[PDB]
Amino acid sequence: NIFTPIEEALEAYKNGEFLIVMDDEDRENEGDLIMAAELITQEKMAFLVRYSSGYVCVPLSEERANQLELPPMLAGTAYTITCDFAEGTTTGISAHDRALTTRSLANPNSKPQDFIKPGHILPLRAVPGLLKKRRGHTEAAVQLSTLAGLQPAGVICELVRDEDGLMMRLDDCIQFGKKHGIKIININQLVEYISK
Amino acid sequence: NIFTPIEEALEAYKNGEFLIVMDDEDRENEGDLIMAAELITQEKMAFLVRYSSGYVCVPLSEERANQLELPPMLAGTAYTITCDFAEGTTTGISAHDRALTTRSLANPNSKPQDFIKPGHILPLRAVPGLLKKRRGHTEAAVQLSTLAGLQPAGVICELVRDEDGLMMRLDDCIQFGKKHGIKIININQLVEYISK
Ligand SMILES: O=C(CO)[C@H](O)[C@H](O)COP(=O)(O)O
Ligand SMILES: O=C(CO)[C@H](O)[C@H](O)COP(=O)(O)O
Repeated sequence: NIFTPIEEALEAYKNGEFLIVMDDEDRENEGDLIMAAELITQEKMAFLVRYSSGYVCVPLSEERANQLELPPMLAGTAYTITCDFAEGTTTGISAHDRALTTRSLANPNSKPQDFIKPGHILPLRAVPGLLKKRRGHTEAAVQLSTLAGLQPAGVICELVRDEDGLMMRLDDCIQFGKKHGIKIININQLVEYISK
Repeated sequence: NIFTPIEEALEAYKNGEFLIVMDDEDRENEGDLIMAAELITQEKMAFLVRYSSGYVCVPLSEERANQLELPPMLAGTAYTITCDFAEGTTTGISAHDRALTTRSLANPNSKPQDFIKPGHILPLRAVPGLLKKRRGHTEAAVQLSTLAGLQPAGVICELVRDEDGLMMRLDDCIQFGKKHGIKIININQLVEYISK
């Protein structure tokens, strides 16, 4: 009565919807908004920033990050050097620009020289094996996109309360999901699905 | 009737208030919230994140960044590798943690080893000479802290509209300043003050 079955969640994700993702069923877990990188629009990025910490990250597989020449920031959340997609962006930080950069990171046709570094988007490197190797939200994002038949790239950010800026625990996430019509799932639920 | 005189603005800044900073008087400029790094509290960081892009940056002088061993992210906005103050933080992204890290970056007693890299705060390197060399918001932040007799460190983020996520131009910034009791100034105005 709280979490959406994975297969229904995958269709919503496939249809460009966000999913609220928790680690497991614990009430003290803090929620994250996650959606397909290739499907995030200016409006959806505006939504993500409005209700989150604003430290928007874009999980990519290590193979894809290597292809785009996005090395670890430092030669626990594997940040790569930040970036902006050059063509079509100005300030880089706008909802329009961050959305374009995110879709560009997912686009199979994008090339290393298409991006400016540093930038305003934080790409993350998901480990090979995804959730079977590391149960992080980074691996969850790429796993969701993979299961959805989309490019192995996602975009995420932490939900925050408007009242005091505290991260949203399960109860508030359930309220947020009902108010905005967003389904909720948890990583353990996802691991169970891909394991049997 | 729009911009606050610099000396009055400095007293507000010295008193831990934010200042809305524009490049000059143009109505098309987008506004930034800027305040002293050493004075940002959990509540003030929550406020900043709530009404901004969330990509919170911490302007520091190049000399201070060198002392803290925060090299340029890559060898335009001069980002250094990101960081979190180790002691007292957990998730690093929380208003509490980002505020603590920010105050720590300003604290002259902080040491290189006190921080974990990468992190959730984006330090910026202000060029020597500040606003007389580069009229960026980075230099403006450090300049304000310097003129206020505080540590050469500031914290900033771009104001964004709740309705559509678009950055706040002058008109909206004036409305924001009046609604929240925050003074507005512009960089050209600051350059005039430090010159002559
Ligand atoms: O979701 C998050 C924190 O909860 C953030 O997006 C983080 O940058 C990536 O998460 P993780 O380190 O679990 O892969
Ligand atoms: O203020 C800003 C947007 O304008 C940002 O905080 C930026 O990181 C610093 O700006 P600048 O490159 O002008 O020093």
